[PDB]
Amino acid sequence: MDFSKMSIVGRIGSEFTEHYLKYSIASQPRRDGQTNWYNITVFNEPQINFLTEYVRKGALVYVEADAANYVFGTTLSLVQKDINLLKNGK
Amino acid sequence: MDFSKMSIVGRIGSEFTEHTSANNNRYLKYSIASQPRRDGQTNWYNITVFNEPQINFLTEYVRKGALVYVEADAANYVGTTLSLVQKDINLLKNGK
Amino acid sequence: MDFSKMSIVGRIGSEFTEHTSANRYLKYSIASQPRGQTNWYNITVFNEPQINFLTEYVRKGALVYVEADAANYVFERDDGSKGTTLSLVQKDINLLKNG
Amino acid sequence: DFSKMSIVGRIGSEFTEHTRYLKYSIASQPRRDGQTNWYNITVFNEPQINFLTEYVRKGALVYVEADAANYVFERGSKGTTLSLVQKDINLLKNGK
Repeated sequence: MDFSKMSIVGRIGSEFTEHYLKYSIASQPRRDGQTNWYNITVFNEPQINFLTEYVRKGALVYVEADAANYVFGTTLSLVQKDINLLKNGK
Repeated sequence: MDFSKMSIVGRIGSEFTEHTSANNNRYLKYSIASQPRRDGQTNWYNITVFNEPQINFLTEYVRKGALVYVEADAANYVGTTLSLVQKDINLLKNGK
Repeated sequence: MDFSKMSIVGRIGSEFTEHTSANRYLKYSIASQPRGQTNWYNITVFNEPQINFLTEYVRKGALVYVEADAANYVFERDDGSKGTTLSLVQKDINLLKNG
Repeated sequence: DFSKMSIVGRIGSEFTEHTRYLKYSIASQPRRDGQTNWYNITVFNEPQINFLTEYVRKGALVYVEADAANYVFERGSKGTTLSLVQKDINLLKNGK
């Protein structure tokens, strides 16, 4: 039973662009350290509607995503499976 | 506050390659092949091991093709490069 | 978003006892020994495809890797004491080595 | 063999010190419709004991990974107490 789950806490540093939904998360563990940028893909429609209707840009979220890494150069896929809105972005 | 951790289950599809940093800090590097679905994509992840007790456990006891459970802190350095610093490992089934 | 997930690696130290819920489910125990102390966990399997895989292919003493959703509910003993019963509903399993 | 557990929930108690280790409870409720699961966490690691007493307050949403142990005790008859030795914690949102 292979898997690759990713748990991310950070701020949504982009708008929700429709294509399924796509957005970026800025994760900065150390106040002085680096800021990690992850591209999130959302296929589940109930979560797509929750993002566009309730979540604003800059919101602090906790996202669980299935991770996929295609090698050809590597392409990292992060399909969101669940999200919890910690603090919205006003 | 913020964090980005990843939990991986899969088979080690490479050898344990020893390296050294410009700060003379030794670390290990290996790859994990994870395929969740038979009709799906096979995911390859590059793991970096800094913890010295885990470096010794991998080279002496773990062999190629071993089914492992690896938990690592993920970092995405800028194209982008995904870093996975192993923080804990559990050997499910070793390799023949 | 709250959860309580459990990952167990051990040997099945019991048979697969089939029950009914009112849907069906089986029950078995896993003997996990790290380093020493031996931990005894009671697993519950509701997923029908995994129920068939356990009863038909897995034998007692098999080394398995089980992921289960952990649940905890409190019961009241008659002598005023207060105990906790741990539930582990199996969600996925990988057979490492059979018995 | 191993048995680890990952919990995300809110600390529903104070940090009670014993001997040396720390003790607190986590209320995990996956659904408002459903039940609230309660887990007792034991903290042995010194750097994590200090992080709990210095930064974390009651009601904080945390993500805790702990090594699980199932202790059986005779009483009367028998009972079971689940031990969760905290190995790592990530604070999602602190309490007030």
